[PDB]
Amino acid sequence: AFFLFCSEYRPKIKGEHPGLSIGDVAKKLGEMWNNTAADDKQPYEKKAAKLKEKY
DNA sequence: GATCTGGCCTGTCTTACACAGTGATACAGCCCTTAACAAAAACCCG
Repeated sequence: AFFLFCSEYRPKIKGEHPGLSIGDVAKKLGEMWNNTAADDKQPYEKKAAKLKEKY
């Protein structure tokens, strides 16, 4: 569920910060998705499951 | 009857056209870092 949350927060991260490296940005997004509650990634996980079922 | 001529073959003879090869440029595929979920299998006891 954290993968779709990271994918959805990547544009927010690029808007809040200019971005220096994709690796550090991805690490920070993963750390944030792990520190936040699991309910925050529920619609993201639902959209990921929908995209997996459609493809 | 002998001579000149239009038409059907025939062996070349130039050609345009399809490729051929090359250094440099441009797309176009493989790892990277979290990660919570998504699957494939081998083996074992019920």
